[PDB]
Amino acid sequence: SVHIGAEKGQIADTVLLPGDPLRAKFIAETYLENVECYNEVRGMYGFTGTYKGKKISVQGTGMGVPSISIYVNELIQSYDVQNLIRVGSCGAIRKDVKVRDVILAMTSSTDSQMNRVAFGSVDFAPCADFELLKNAYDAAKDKGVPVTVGSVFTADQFYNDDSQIEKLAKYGVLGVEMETTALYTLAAKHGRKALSILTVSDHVLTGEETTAEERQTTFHDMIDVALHSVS
Amino acid sequence: SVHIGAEKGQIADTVLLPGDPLRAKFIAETYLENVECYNEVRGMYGFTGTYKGKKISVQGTGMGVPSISIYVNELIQSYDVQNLIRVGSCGAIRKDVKVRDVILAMTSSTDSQMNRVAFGSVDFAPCADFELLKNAYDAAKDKGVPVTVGSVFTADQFYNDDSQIEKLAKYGVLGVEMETTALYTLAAKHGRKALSILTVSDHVLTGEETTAEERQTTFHDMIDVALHSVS
Amino acid sequence: SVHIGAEKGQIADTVLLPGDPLRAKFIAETYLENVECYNEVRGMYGFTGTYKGKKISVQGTGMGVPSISIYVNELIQSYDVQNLIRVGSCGAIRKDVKVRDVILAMTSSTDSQMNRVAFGSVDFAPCADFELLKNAYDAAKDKGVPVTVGSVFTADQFYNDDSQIEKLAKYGVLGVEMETTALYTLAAKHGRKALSILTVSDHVLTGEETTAEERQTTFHDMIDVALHSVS
Amino acid sequence: SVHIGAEKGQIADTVLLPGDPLRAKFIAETYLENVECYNEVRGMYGFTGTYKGKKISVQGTGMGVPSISIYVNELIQSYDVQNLIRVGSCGAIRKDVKVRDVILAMTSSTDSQMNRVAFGSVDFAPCADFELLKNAYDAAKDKGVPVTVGSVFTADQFYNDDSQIEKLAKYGVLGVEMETTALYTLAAKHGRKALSILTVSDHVLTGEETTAEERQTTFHDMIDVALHSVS
Amino acid sequence: SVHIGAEKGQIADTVLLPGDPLRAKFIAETYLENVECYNEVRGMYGFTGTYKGKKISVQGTGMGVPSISIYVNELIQSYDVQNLIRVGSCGAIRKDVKVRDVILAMTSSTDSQMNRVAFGSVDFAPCADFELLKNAYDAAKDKGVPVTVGSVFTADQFYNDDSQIEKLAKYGVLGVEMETTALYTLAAKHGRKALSILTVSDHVLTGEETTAEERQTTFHDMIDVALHSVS
Amino acid sequence: SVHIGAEKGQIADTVLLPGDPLRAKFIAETYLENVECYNEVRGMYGFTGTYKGKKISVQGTGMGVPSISIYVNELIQSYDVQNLIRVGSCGAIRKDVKVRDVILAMTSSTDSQMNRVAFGSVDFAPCADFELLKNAYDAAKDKGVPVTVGSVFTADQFYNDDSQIEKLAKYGVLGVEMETTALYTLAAKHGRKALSILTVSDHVLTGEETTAEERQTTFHDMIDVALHSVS
Ligand code: HPA
Ligand code: HPA
Ligand code: HPA
Ligand code: HPA
Ligand code: HPA
Ligand code: HPA
Ligand SMILES: [Cl-]
Ligand SMILES: [Cl-]
Ligand SMILES: [Cl-]
Ligand SMILES: [Cl-]
Ligand SMILES: [Cl-]
Ligand SMILES: [Cl-]
Ligand SMILES: [Cl-]
Ligand SMILES: [Cl-]
Ligand SMILES: [Cl-]
Ligand SMILES: [Cl-]
Ligand SMILES: [Cl-]
Ligand SMILES: [Cl-]
Ligand SMILES: [Cl-]
Ligand SMILES: [Cl-]
Ligand SMILES: [Cl-]
Ligand SMILES: [Cl-]
Ligand SMILES: [Cl-]
Ligand SMILES: [Cl-]
Repeated sequence: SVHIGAEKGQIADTVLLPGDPLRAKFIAETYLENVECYNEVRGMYGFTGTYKGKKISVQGTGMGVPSISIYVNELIQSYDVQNLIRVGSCGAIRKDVKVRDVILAMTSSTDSQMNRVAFGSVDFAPCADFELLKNAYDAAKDKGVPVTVGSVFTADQFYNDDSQIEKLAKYGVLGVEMETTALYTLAAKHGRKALSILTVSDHVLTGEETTAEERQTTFHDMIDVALHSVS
Repeated sequence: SVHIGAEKGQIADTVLLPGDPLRAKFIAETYLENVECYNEVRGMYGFTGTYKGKKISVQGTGMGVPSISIYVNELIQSYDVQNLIRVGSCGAIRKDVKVRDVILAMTSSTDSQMNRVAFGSVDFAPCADFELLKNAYDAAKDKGVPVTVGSVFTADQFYNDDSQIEKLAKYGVLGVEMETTALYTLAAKHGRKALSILTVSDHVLTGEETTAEERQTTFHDMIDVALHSVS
Repeated sequence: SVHIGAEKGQIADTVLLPGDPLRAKFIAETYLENVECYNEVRGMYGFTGTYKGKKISVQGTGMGVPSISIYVNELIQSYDVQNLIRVGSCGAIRKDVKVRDVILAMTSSTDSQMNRVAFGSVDFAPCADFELLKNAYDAAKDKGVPVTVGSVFTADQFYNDDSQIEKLAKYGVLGVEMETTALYTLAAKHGRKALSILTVSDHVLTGEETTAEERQTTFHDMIDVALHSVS
Repeated sequence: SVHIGAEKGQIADTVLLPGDPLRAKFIAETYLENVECYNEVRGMYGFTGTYKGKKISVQGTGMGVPSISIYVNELIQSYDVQNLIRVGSCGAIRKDVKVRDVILAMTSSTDSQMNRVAFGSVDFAPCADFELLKNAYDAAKDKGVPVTVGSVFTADQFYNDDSQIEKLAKYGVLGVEMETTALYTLAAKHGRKALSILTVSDHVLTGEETTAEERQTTFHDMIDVALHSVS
Repeated sequence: SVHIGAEKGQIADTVLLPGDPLRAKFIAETYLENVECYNEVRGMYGFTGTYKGKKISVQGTGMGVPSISIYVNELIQSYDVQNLIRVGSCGAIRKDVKVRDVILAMTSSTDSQMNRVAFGSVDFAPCADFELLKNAYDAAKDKGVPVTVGSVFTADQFYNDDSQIEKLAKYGVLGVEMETTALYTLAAKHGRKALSILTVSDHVLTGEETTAEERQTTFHDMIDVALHSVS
Repeated sequence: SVHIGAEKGQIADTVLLPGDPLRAKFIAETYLENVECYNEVRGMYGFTGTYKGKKISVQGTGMGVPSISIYVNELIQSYDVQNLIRVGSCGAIRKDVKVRDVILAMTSSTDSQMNRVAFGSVDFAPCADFELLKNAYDAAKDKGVPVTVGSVFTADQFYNDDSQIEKLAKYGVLGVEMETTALYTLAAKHGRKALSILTVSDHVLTGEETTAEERQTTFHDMIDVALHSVS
């Protein structure tokens, strides 16, 4: 593919998708055995290794619909990837969304025009693969990892003067990130399975930051859920 | 409320929501003990009775976003209803959606303008209550009822010259109905729990009709899931 | 048709269209001779009888664009109906619209997406059949029934947090209902004649309700205009 | 006003509004007594004279929503004009619209964004003043002038590569012009009375032109209706 | 063409485009030798003469996207015009835009729907011909004419209750007029060269008017730039 | 700032903005003296060094409106950056755009919803800083670097099933990239100066690729123009 420098078979059937390529490196080195880096193009690293003797890949996506759309499209179309699991963070937009909660996104709202480009007057509601979601849910429940299932907002503007997150929160939306709508829409359009698993990095509306310790803990829980759901 | 002639306490915390008021009558009389009809306004019947000694109501909604929106808003705001379960049918738009499958909607797409009216440039993705969905899922799995979890399309025009169901099917959408987006959006906006459970009445694209026997069978499975999930 | 259980010839060339199927029953029994009920599907009753020896039908439509669209499409396409006259009520949105006024809608505005679905960037302005409107107008004038001719708003949300009726009233719009845009657009698309005749059930902005006596009186005037215009 | 060089009282309560300022001159000189030109700014002539001893003004508007909007706004706001009657032509878009027919517009569709600018998700349907329309209708009928009442399309692009007039014609729309939506919307927003009366200059879809004789004849009928309706 | 009464070769390769046809007359008579009026249709005058022995035409456009679109389309398609230079005025919307500044528009924003009609979900950004712009820029700089290069707003409503000029000014937009988007889009679509050169007639937000002397001076500078850039 | 790990004064007044952080490293090391890396967050490298004794920074932006928007907003708001020069590539969409041409973007079209989010019914046309553009233009002309000035398309979807680049090319648009609209809109909103300078990496419509040698050559020309314009 244009943006990924891998050879055939170098990428696994299951790919984890952090936004930050340095977090892709961290995940692969920390969690997987026998790791190879299959991509260095643009420094958007991708790695493959094994978890309990099963091949797992980890590919950074960058930030925003347009950047993840590139990687997801190439993974699916050039590398025949079957399962695509974003592992990332979001800003919580409700008080009931706790800093320790691991979020499994059933769907996502968005201000990206990517679906109105395709559908015009239709509001397309992207949808997580239920089999992936349920496995992740079971995995959290089994260990007692606090988990919340609901929807998120996929934003184009991290700094948005016209943000509607107040209203989104009142409609039940849990948090704001910049990737999910693209991942869920593209995977579904190609008959692949996708899921986004998210930690909470702060509460956007109260400005209240999560501590470095809290983040390390939730990150490990997210990765454990991602992996465990998958073996 | 304006459209429902009930007194306080006459409607249960849990309401099943068929589109057809005559199917509301059928459900209440067939499945519940000690049934009272609490509403006859516009002939949109609503009933309350018990299932295993727990109060359950059944309220017809009519067809279309605008009609269900009336009933859902009044149930929530005037009767403090907590759990709202549409039990209805849809036209399947994919071959892999089988006539015996009971559909649990995680979300719904729509050509209704109801959310663009509220959100403008935002695509709002409605979201089922996961607790209700998982209970329904468990209930089906427990008995071996075939069940499929994914998304549906909420249509304004049953006869639509500009239908995009071809494209919707390619994006993974399972079927087309006329209520879900409204139910999920309104329940969520008011902090209530909603779920839509759907049988398949035909395949819209092949014109192939489900038999009367097939429909009777799936209808009973839907109601059993609706109830069982709830006790 | 899918939603109407009639046989050919059972429905007249001229059909009155109340929203409430129980009001369809009331109209047919009260005004017409030799009445037969040709439809009981979903309890959305339809009747045919005679008025001065001329066949007239009366078909409930339900509430909302999507519900009337079903009945209108089936009446036109399966039953070759020629004249379609909604007889209903609306909430007045101006002080100069009096509680006794019978409204004849020349056109209707809407927040339904049904026409943007068909036309995209075009604002489609639906249009009453002038021959039907003028006959109704003449009929009112002949008896001294107060009558106002202008436009209405066809709303998707009876309970609308984002209502623009304040601004609509300033642009001259008389009142808000939930059917007209669909009736006028569908009839015109198929070369049939349509008209909506409306009473005033309240003033939405002042909350001021019309009395039961006032409503009985205006209802009879509406029906008299509907009929008289037609014989 | 900014664009009209008249003094107070120089413009009548009733103004005829041709698009072409040279046709304004023709109308005033040909039909009215004791004519004064009250405006020469931009050569968009405006005249006042009498018809049967009643003051009538005639003001050119130019072509397009934006140009008529200027003149209509200034006439209403600076000159307290009460009745505004466009007298113009249109391209017929249906075969049943005959070259001799004088069109009275009940409403107009448009691809101008002027109402979406004000109303967003609402389709605003402009509405002729029924009193003006009925007088014009009566006036034609009295003399046997062929007259058709229905809707027109207000176009921004005389040369439109993306024209939807085919579809508009199927929905019953009679013809295409470039002014009506603005006139009807602005007059209504300010509590004034407006009407558009139109001749047919050609059939857009067949390219078939009306003869110079046909045009002279229809023009005189239009003006006669405009005037007669008004005295 | 339909709206221009000229014969072939009567219009030059280069046409100046004032909005006001009386200003077209003024420009031609004041600046050019051996002038002929080639168009009197609708009193939208067009003239051709010579400037330093080179043929130059001057064509009024009227006000608004729809009116200039007519003239520009006919000039290009029927008269094979190569260079199209609007010479007009605008209302400044920023304090830093001085009354003596001559504006060269690189692009224009708009509330016209003309490009959404063609492109739907795409924001089309029109673009001046850089060769024309640079020549005009050089011409001003050579003589010391104060000149500002940036963008303008093409408005449909001179009187706009929903104006966003406050926000437009904060994004750097210099002023508001009613023609540029159309000129730049149409010229580009047909492979011709266009440029808009504008004087400042007032500051819209402070209501502060430019004096008649200031306007005479800037007008002459605009015309000098238009001409000089061209010889 | 959240995404950039620099201290105050570490970033220059002038920042070059390649999409690829590895190209930021290449540029800084190859062209500048006394280079320090001020940012390693997410591996989106930023460097500062000197060019002819003047401080210049080079900051990778990532791909897509949302990713560059992050970096541009933080550069402006936290580091008081004055001049922002994207140096990147695009896919040419016209035959007349040659592989050796260096493109200076006056404006950009887009399918991003970022401006409709802010402006609704307004098409916002972003605008390059003319002073930056003219300096870059002069710099190319001085050395004989082939240079083309016009507009580009800022795309959200590198792989777009609904691409309108065919039509965009006919309207004169030169090429497609994924950043410019954001850079130009954000810089302008904050009173900073921006310009995008682009090489051609291929012709999207013919699939014809530029050679590695051609790309090395054009890249050096782009950087030379970027720098020279600036000293
Ligand atoms: O406000 C934000 N916008 C987008 N993504 C985010 N992730 C955390 N906060 C945000
Ligand atoms: O085509 C349809 N449209 C809406 N609802 C439906 N339910 C079954 N078929 C349909
Ligand atoms: O507010 C309303 N909305 C829609 N229809 C109505 N009919 C009376 N009031 C209303
Ligand atoms: O095609 C046209 N467009 C707009 N107005 C018209 N008037 C006659 N023909 C037309
Ligand atoms: O406010 C205005 N709108 C449009 N054009 C203008 N030219 C000067 N002022 C204006
Ligand atoms: O097709 C493309 N899309 C976006 N950016 C690009 N840069 C080169 N080609 C492309
Ligand atoms: Cl494996
Ligand atoms: Cl992330
Ligand atoms: Cl946001
Ligand atoms: Cl109970
Ligand atoms: Cl149903
Ligand atoms: Cl549909
Ligand atoms: Cl009969
Ligand atoms: Cl009704
Ligand atoms: Cl409303
Ligand atoms: Cl008088
Ligand atoms: Cl006209
Ligand atoms: Cl058109
Ligand atoms: Cl010459
Ligand atoms: Cl002008
Ligand atoms: Cl404006
Ligand atoms: Cl320095
Ligand atoms: Cl790049
Ligand atoms: Cl594209």
